[PDB]
Amino acid sequence: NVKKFPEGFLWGVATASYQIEGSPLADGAGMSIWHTFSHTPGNVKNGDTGDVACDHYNRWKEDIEIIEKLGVKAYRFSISWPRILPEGTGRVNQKGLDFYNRIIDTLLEKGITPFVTIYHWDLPFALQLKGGWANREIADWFAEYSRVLFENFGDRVKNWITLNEPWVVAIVGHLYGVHAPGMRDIYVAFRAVHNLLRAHARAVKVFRETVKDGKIGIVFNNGYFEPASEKEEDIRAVRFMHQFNNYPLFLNPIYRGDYPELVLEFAREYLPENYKDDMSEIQEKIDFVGLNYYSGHLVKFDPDAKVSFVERDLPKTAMGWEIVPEGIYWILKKVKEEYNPPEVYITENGAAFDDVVSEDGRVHDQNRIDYLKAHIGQAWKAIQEGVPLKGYFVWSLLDNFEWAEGYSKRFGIVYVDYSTQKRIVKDSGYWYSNVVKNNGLE
Ligand SMILES: CCCCCCCC/N=C1\OC[C@@H]2[C@H](O)[C@H](O)[C@@H](O)[C@H](O)N12
Repeated sequence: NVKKFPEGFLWGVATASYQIEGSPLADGAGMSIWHTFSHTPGNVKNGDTGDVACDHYNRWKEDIEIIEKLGVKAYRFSISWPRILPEGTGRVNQKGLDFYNRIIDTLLEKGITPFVTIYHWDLPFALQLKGGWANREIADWFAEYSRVLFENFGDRVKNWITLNEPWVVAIVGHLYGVHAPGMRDIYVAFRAVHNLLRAHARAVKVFRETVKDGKIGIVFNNGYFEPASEKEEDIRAVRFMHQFNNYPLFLNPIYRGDYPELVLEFAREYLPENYKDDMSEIQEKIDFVGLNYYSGHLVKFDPDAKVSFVERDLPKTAMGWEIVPEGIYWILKKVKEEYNPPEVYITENGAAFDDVVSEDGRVHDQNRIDYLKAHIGQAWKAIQEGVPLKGYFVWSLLDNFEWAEGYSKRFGIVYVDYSTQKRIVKDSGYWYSNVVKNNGLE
């Protein structure tokens, strides 16, 4: 039962700016597309917005004290593009820079390693008005935004992530229309995919110029897809879902100079005519791949769709996502086998459960603990088999605004009572503190 990780393995927790900060317009900040999206009726459960969230914009110091109290060694957090550049490019908001400098300086005082996600979905509204990720010019808008971050924070932050989950940004935001900017156009969605890559690569190239002794990567969402049967088309359906939904959509471009074969077969018509002229730039060398993982999915070829998900009789979280720990093992083995990145991090893994504050005033969330434990164990197996996993980040430090689900879905290892903004460390929080102390499971 004992599973000790490698010396130096990095144990962390993650958040994203829009999800926890509140005060979205504080101190001259521009609107983001999530401000405008969640202020549109019908877009978010219960009409929830990130106006307040966890009030981290004012409670940042105390939230960091929670990380330090738990002994957690890394903090993955994102930067709000419009707090720094209210108009997307040009004028810099010094008070925005100031908010993150304090967080950065405090983290380092306490021996916590900052991982900064440059973009975790809160694009400036002003850039959305000029087409956002649909606009080829965003590769350069993003370059200028990245440079400003590297210049200001790069002396102290040495670990960077360009994009959180570009598949989600492109597809859930511009095809399914479930996330900002709330569009449903497949031609726009594959131009977003392509522009995300070009942006990512430009930022990495500016990074080599502006930051010394630092490492930069990119973070992908990933599902463990399994075939509903051993029928040939079901096995093919799984290949497509892995190539499309998982890291290959972007790493094939990055490591190989082109999109995956089944994605070209499906979507060549939706990509720009001469997209391949952009591939040699997109192959800008990266230092690590961040994989987020939450769930397993059974998949089948379905002519009325051409792939459908098929619900399994398996344990689920409060999202209805199936809990399939071996998935994080499969995806870790797979990424090495296919692309052999020199370094990998689990940049998100976690679970939403219907947490209860007990009469004792504690939050006993053994179910979240069970979820995290099973996944960490499977992660450990992947290391024993040669995967260079360098760290593990729990999603999330705090219960927060879960995008289109609003506040009703709680991912925290720390409970937030939104009537008072009071934090209560959950049992999972204490458990995770011990994992870090023991560098593993005992
Ligand atoms: C049933 C099919 C849908 C499966 C959805 C898979 C889970 C989605 N993943 C996440 O679940 C929670 C977490 C956060 O929303 C975070 O900001 C994102 O970076 C990341 O996407 N997060």
